[PDB]
Amino acid sequence: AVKVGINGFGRIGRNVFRAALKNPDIEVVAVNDLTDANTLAHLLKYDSVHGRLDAEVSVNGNNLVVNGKEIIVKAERDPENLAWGEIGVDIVVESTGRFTKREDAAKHLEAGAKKVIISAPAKNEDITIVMGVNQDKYDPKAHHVISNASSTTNCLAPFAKVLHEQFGIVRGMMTTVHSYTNDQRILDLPHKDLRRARAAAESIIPTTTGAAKAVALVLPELKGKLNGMAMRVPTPNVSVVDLVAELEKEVTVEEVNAALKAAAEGELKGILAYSEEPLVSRDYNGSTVSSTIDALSTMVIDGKMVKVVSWYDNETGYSHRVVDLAAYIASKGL
Amino acid sequence: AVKVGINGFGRIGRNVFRAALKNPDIEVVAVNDLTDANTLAHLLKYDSVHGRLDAEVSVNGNNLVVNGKEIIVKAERDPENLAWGEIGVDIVVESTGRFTKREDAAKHLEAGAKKVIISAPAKNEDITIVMGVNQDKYDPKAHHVISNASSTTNCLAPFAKVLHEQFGIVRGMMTTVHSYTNDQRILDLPHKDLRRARAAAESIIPTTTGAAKAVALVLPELKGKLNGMAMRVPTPNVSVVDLVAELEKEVTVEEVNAALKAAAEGELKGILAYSEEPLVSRDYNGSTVSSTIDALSTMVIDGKMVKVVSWYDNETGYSHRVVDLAAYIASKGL
Amino acid sequence: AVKVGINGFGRIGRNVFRAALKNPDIEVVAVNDLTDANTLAHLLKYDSVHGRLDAEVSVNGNNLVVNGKEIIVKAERDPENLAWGEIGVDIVVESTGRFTKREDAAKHLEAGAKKVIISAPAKNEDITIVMGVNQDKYDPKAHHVISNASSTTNCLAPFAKVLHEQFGIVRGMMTTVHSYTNDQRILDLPHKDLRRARAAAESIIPTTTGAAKAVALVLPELKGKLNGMAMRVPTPNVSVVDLVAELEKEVTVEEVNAALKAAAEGELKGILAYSEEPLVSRDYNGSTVSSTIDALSTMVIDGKMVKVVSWYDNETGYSHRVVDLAAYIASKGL
Amino acid sequence: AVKVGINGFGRIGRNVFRAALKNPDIEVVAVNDLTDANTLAHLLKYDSVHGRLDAEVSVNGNNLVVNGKEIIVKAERDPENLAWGEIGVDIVVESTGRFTKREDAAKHLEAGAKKVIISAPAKNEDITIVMGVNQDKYDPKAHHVISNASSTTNCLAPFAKVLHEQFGIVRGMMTTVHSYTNDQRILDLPHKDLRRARAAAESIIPTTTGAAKAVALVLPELKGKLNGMAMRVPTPNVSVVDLVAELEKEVTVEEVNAALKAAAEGELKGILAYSEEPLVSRDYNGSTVSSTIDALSTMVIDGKMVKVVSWYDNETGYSHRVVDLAAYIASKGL
Ligand SMILES: NC(=O)c1ccc[n+]([C@@H]2O[C@H](COP(=O)([O-])OP(=O)(O)OC[C@H]3O[C@@H](n4cnc5c(N)ncnc54)[C@H](O)[C@@H]3O)[C@@H](O)[C@H]2O)c1
Ligand SMILES: NC(=O)c1ccc[n+]([C@@H]2O[C@H](COP(=O)([O-])OP(=O)(O)OC[C@H]3O[C@@H](n4cnc5c(N)ncnc54)[C@H](O)[C@@H]3O)[C@@H](O)[C@H]2O)c1
Ligand SMILES: NC(=O)c1ccc[n+]([C@@H]2O[C@H](COP(=O)([O-])OP(=O)(O)OC[C@H]3O[C@@H](n4cnc5c(N)ncnc54)[C@H](O)[C@@H]3O)[C@@H](O)[C@H]2O)c1
Ligand SMILES: NC(=O)c1ccc[n+]([C@@H]2O[C@H](COP(=O)([O-])OP(=O)(O)OC[C@H]3O[C@@H](n4cnc5c(N)ncnc54)[C@H](O)[C@@H]3O)[C@@H](O)[C@H]2O)c1
Repeated sequence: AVKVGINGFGRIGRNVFRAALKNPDIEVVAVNDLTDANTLAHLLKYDSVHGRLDAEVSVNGNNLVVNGKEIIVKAERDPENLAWGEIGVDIVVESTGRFTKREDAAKHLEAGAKKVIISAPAKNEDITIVMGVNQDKYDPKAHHVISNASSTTNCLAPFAKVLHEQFGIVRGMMTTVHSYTNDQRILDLPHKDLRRARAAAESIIPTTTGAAKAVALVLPELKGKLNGMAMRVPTPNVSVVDLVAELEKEVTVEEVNAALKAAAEGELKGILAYSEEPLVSRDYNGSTVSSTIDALSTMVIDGKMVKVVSWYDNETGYSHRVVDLAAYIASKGL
Repeated sequence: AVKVGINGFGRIGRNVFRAALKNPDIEVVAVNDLTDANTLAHLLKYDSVHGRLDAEVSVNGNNLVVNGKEIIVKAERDPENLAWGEIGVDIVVESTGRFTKREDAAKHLEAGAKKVIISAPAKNEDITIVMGVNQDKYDPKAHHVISNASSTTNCLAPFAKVLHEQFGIVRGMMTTVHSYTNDQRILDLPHKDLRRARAAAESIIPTTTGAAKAVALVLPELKGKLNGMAMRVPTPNVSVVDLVAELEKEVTVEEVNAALKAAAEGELKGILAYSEEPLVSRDYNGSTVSSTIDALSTMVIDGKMVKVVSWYDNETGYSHRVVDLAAYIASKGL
Repeated sequence: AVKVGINGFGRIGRNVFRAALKNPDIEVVAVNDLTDANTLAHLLKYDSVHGRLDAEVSVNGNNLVVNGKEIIVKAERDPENLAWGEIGVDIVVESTGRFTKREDAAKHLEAGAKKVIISAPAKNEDITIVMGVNQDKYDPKAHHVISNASSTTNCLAPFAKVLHEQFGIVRGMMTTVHSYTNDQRILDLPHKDLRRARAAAESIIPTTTGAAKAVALVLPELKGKLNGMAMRVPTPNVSVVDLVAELEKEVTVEEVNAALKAAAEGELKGILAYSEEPLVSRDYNGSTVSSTIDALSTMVIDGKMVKVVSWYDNETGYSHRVVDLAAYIASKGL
Repeated sequence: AVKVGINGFGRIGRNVFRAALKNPDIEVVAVNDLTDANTLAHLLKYDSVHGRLDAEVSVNGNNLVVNGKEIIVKAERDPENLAWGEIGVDIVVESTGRFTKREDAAKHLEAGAKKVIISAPAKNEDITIVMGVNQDKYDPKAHHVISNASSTTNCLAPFAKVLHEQFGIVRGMMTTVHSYTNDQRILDLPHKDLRRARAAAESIIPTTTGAAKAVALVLPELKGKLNGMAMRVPTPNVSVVDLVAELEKEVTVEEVNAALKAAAEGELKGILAYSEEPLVSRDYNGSTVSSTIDALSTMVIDGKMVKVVSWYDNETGYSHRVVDLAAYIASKGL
């Protein structure tokens, strides 16, 4: 139905493309990057993390062809030259990681697009949305540049919503043991973050994250109640959130998990998941939900301090949420 | 001075041997394992984690020779046949990981040894000691089988002591992002812990740990105040403790770090360290201290919740503490 | 059809089971290992290398239930106590790694089995077979303890066959950059092979291999003409054979690749495959063929020396060849 | 003595600096990259591969201060704006990776430099040199832009020299199982080489290499006789050359190894080394030689075909050869 365009056909760009294939309401008709159709086609066909694409892929002229459907391939470094309007693209997924500021993301709008979804925390966005938590705050009339937050926030926000509405959160701190990403470095190179400058596959790398505070963006009641950090480790994909929080009401482990399980089977079905299996990160590769509670890890002290651990395929979960948001926005009128 | 014997010449056994080379008060005269002198000599000479041994190594007869010093090599599976007494071994470092129960560890005593140091949490030990925290509780007259706890507890205990004596700990939870060890599995094999059964270098593996509760063994005041877990990740060595705790007194980040830094330069010098550099796990390989505070990671909410992150070379730090304990015990009289 | 038993439900054991699900001529009614049905069921369902098994898996008291069918679980360290005869098991896949010698493998026969397939190079086996190369040499009346060779031999033999019949091999040498396996070590531990004693996920590890020599067991004409080595590297699965050989007939790269391709689309279809894609090891995880030619790597000098590179999923290709062999052996009468 | 400048303070840049500290004939007075003195100082002090630099490192306003000496830090993306002449820099090590073509490298000369050492295979260089093989061909009056070849060529050339002079090489093919480098990608990203575009730490990655052909630049007699490929694997450093060659003279493994050993203890000492130890890649990290023969791997068939395996720390060996070359070039007059 709605024509979509992806700017930055990378880990998120391609994952989003695959998710879109499952939703007949959104049609990805064009992608943009900094290489040729040949290369983008080869990357989409063979993925080191998610395997071989289950569809026919070819190159026709200077474009891609997926299961007979033709996808326009652009290679414009400057978003202003994307002419999205010219080909009827209404929604643009900004996943280059270079245009998180509104002044840059808005270039897609000048190019003819109607809505822009920044696939990451943003700067001066009209609004930040986490599906299953605050999509209702989206306002078609004023929100044109939207942020889908980070995968980490998308994992924490949902169960943080549950703990707070069910038991009340006084304060809490989190740590996300996160798989390395392309923002890091192969072997000790310059980086604004002296931590991320170090060989990604050789160390446990502590780094700062705003995912905790960003939760306040979608859950205002929690402003100033959370903070945390990240630890990048030697895994190519799949991460996990570890939250330690002080609760108002007195509770037991069973209660906490019971609340989380009910929410996952209820109002958060498809967003929050609940597992009582003793699994590891590899088992969650391909997971489409935003957050799966590792129930066996639930822990409580004095009935006031709790530890909740949740899994998330940082590439997949988030990309599926991007498509949900794109469909949600389209259904609101363009 | 005191003759030492090492049972289980592995990651800890060999690391302990190297540490002993630096202390003229302890002399390691015999090691036992399940292989031949040739093999143990080759392992001691070339280490994948700590590099080539800086000393001359050879094999003479059925024994090892390190810088001209001869080390007896035994290959007795059953500790009772070690005849430590016959060669004058008074202290035995039990690092096979198979004899953590007192009934097994005591076999070294029947063999003629006077004291046994179990290099891990134990079962029914006469006492568990963490150097810099409770070595004063050691009683030469009644403590013959001693536990040096785990490397994780050795990392947490010291700064937990400081936070509690300085600000008072109501309760706290910790998570140790830990390098894989030989207790794990290369590729999905049977293991009592269905988590540790999974390919160690391919996933982030959540696992349970008693390091938090074990802190109570050396710091009785903290009984029932702590609990936590571990996450084994794809790194061959070096781990980090992440503690989230509720404090009694109201404090600031600067205060917390100031207290930790003073303790590291004071009463805990050589045990607790303090760093304000943005480093990663590889930078701590070879670290001899038990715990180095990553000050930049210190974080506080409402002046009541704090996050303290500390580094520890799980093999090296602990092994150096084993030698300290052996010397400490010897100085108490055998 | 013919009932099979798996002794050693490990990487090959469980992969052999997966393949058997697709082969109507064979049925797995029992497996034996050193643990409980709950551990094996958990391992069968969650695989760090091949993902979640696409089938119903549960535990029936003391047995496994896969897609309704009930699999009997044994835990006999001694093959002589398996009593295969009491459950009608005719063919036993010996994949423990401990019974590669006929004296030991033959115990399954004493236990009621009729044929034993050793999943690896063996000692004193009645015959060594490489599917697609010499299954014709199989003698139902004389061969009871059969070896399915190694996965490396299964990868090399098929195209070595093609090269020799088509151009004649004077002599050659190979190196297989092979993924690590459970025969190695996590962190420097005793091992008969001092190279394999070293941390598997940390180095490139040269180790000897008899795969090249073994080719002669299935292709007599190549006796004494081939030799090689292995290099274990930090990947969990998938390997590649690198053969450099002197040919009798003068050839060009195009002619060598054409012969390999024709053989793959002809007589060796399903056993040998041919690829002109610039792929990497991760791309062959799950591959069921025994050998896939990496055509872009084919090289020639003076029209006499050639380099042929072929990929292989050491777990899947081999495990499927084992099932193929079991079905073949059965079609000959037991 | 002669003042040197390093353009590109990366893996080779910083390793070249470490080696220069030990060479009295050369002094590094300035380095150029794309960041601030604080970033470079932090990278120089903490290395994920080679550990903490054993020296005093600090920042003096806008420059580096190593063991007292002050190093000027530049940040000019355009080599033409380096003004080496104004600071007396005579020799410049071009190790950015972006200026391997003479048209670009020659800019340093236009900037006041007298000689330029390109740390890699080059295009239109006045001459390519492999230390210990053909430095004699150097012409101070005609050669201004010199290439120090690749680390792979530096590893292969020295023993290829020995084999040819001693037995005569008819033809051969090599494969270098090489550690990943910064030229690769963290997670499937565009790259001219579709193989190198794939996650470096997740697969075995075949890639082309001109190292074998390049040998002819330093050993004319071997022109058109050698060829090969590379296989990038999941290790951060250290590589190994695997050469299979047809010899003119009939030989035994013992004679080949004896020749290699004699050459290592003779004319090629310090360049070529010989080892009879069963080591692994981690053992050669820090090795300063260009090539170390793994004698246990030497193999021969029909007394004519031989396989020689040699190790090399692609970062350290090469970087030291660069310093050696710089000192040599200087001893010839600038
Ligand atoms: N990787 C994760 O787990 C994850 C999860 C959620 C959100 N994100 C966010 O999504 C964004 C992209 O992340 P990624 O991991 O996919 O990165 P990536 O580096 O893998 O992909 C980025 C793609 O954008 C292209 N690109 C860069 N500049 C371009 C330009 N100017 N014009 C057009 N194309 C250009 C690159 O060629 C590349 O293919 C970031 O903002 C990041 O923080 C990442
Ligand atoms: N690895 C760490 O980071 C770490 C840190 C602190 C404490 N520990 C503890 O120390 C112990 C050993 O750990 P490791 O990592 O060195 O293990 P390891 O497996 O590397 O070494 C154990 C050694 O003991 C030998 N051994 C086993 N059974 C034997 C027997 N019956 N008799 C004689 N020798 C035998 C093995 O051959 C091996 O060399 C464990 O209890 C463990 O929990 C480990
Ligand atoms: N992994 C590969 O790439 C590969 C490929 C081809 C052939 N092989 C061969 O197959 C065999 C097994 O290899 P793997 O990788 O599956 O090993 P593995 O260690 O993963 O599996 C072996 C299984 O056998 C069990 N076992 C051990 N002793 C036992 C006993 N006495 N009785 C019953 N069960 C016992 C273990 O518990 C384990 O689950 C070896 O001979 C090996 O060389 C391995
Ligand atoms: N890494 C090895 O194993 C190895 C061995 C031998 C030769 N080499 C060669 O040496 C060169 C560099 O390799 P590396 O591994 O050190 O790479 P690297 O990426 O680690 O280092 C390159 C450095 O150059 C800097 N740089 C890039 N453009 C610049 C510019 N225009 N001006 C100034 N600085 C700039 C980067 O910031 C970086 O720090 C390559 O040509 C490579 O082929 C690498």
